[PDB]
Amino acid sequence: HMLNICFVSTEVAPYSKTGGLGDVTEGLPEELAKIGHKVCTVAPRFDQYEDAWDTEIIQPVNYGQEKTNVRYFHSYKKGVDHIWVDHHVYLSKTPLVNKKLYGPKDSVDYIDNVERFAMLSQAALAVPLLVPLGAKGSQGVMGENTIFVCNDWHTSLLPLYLKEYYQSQGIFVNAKTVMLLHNIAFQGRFPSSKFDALNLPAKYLSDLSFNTQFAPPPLDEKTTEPITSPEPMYMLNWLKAGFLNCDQALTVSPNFAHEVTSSPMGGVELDAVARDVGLTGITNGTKIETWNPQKDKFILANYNSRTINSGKKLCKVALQKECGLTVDPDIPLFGFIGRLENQKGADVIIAAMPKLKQLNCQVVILGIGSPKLEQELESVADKYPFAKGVARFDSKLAHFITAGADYCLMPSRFEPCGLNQLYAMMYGTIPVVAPVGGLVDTVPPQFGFLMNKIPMPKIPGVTVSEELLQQGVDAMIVGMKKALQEYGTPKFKKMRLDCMANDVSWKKPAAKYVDIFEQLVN
Ligand SMILES: C[C@H]1O[C@H](O[C@H]2[C@H](O)[C@@H](O)[C@@H](O[C@H]3[C@H](O)[C@@H](O)[C@H](O)O[C@@H]3CO)O[C@@H]2CO)[C@H](O)[C@@H](O)[C@@H]1N[C@H]1C=C(CO)[C@@H](O)[C@H](O)[C@H]1O
Ligand SMILES: Nc1ncnc2c1ncn2[C@@H]1O[C@H](COP(=O)(O)OP(=O)(O)O)[C@@H](O)[C@H]1O
Repeated sequence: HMLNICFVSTEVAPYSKTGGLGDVTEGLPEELAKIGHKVCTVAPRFDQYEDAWDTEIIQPVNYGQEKTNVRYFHSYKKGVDHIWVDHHVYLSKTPLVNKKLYGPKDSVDYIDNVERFAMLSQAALAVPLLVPLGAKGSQGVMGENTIFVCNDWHTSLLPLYLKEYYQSQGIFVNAKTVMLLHNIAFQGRFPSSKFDALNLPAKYLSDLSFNTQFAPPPLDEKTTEPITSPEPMYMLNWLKAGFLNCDQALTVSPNFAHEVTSSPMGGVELDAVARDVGLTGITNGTKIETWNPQKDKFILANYNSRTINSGKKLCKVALQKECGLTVDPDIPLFGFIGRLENQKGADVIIAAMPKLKQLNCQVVILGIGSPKLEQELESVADKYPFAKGVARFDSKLAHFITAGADYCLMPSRFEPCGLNQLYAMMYGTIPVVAPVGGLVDTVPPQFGFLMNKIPMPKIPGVTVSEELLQQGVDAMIVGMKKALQEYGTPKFKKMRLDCMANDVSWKKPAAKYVDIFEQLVN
């Protein structure tokens, strides 16, 4: 019958979000509540969310070696309890709303992320014991028969604290932990000198231990250059410890799970740990409410599969005009939306421009990240009239692109699942994607086209060489040409309808989570 599920993360859309993590922790818990399970999320109170009330509960926790208290705020929406951990170090980092969750600059992290996120894991464990759930806390607390779902490296110490602080005294004796991995590139690698700040005994030292040549940039809150080394140096790795201490490790697509366990490249050095522990993938779904052509509240014309020829053409012409491009619904249009970071291959699209004019297509690119990627992005229209770059976070334009574009272009170098392609398919927009991770799972040949592989930099941190960049360009264009060969044909029309008929909701994947959860507690 009824499961008790407590999701712990740094992000819960629409309150806090830097990407897909927030969308999953919004959508999956809502679907689980819909099925009838008791579900809550726990995350930091980064802003004074209007629908959240102070519960008046205070809980002592450690902020590094300092003893401190958190307060818990509580909101309730669509059958899900959202618990927010309140502390000066979460709220007062910036007056700006839903910005700078992980650091002040783009790639730069707060020095004190160790203390901040260790404190989150400690604070979350008390929630099932203390916070009354339901509409206005009428349902009482979740209790000890709880499954903690730890999302990504930020919460990966929770299983250690569960054992050390609770189960060692006979509390939560039957509670379970699930490590839900969204992205293996970030693992909570910290210097070993930060061990004392965790307030854990030495019995967990071996699980935390790690050797590598690739450290993140040093904890000085400005330096952006990662520390590569000729020698392999000793450090801590939170995600490793999380894998070794959880009851089960999951991730966000079967093919990504395969990649992680199959090689040091795919698992970013945690492949053997993932193999040892076992790692299963479940492809993300998505919510339909905000993203569907029938009810979309931003685009110029709503449509469904029957009226796609009318409404989508109008959206296309609207996108074209909005971007300063020649208005003509017969020119195939490619749209990119994503972080301007190595993972997503925005640098490949920009570098591909000289070769792209030959294809007789339009390209629209929307993203934020590196100052000089953003500067390059905005300059693209000058040299290339068929293309347009916009360096902003802009939901309205994202909606215009998803509806108006013929193709959704994702030249990712790695992609645990991806969300753009799911949205795109619901709008009848055809994905053209890199053959990596969950893009392989979500875009079979009936729905879209695969590129050749976009090659990674020879080592992390190292800016990709002009050599490998150009291989990516060629690899992307192979995929685009495959797609353009069918553009405008009866097969094109059919592929759009097949995309729109493709069910990408949380219904099926949520059911798979429930099966895994039921096995853990029985
Ligand atoms: C979009 C992405 O958001 C989250 O990733 C965070 C990192 O967790 C956080 O540490 C920070 O990363 C910086 C890092 O700390 C720093 O040392 C390094 O030099 O620069 C990094 C900045 O790029 O910020 C990022 C971005 O906000 C989540 O942890 C990720 O899971 C999430 N992406 C995932 C999520 C999903 C949803 O399931 C997948 O669909 C998607 O394929 C995958 O990319
Ligand atoms: N500049 C932007 N403006 C608006 N939305 C964006 C922008 N960049 C990314 N997004 C949205 O953020 C989400 C990113 O999710 P996903 O595709 O899983 O990539 P990530 O790896 O960043 O999580 C998508 O839903 C995408 O539509």
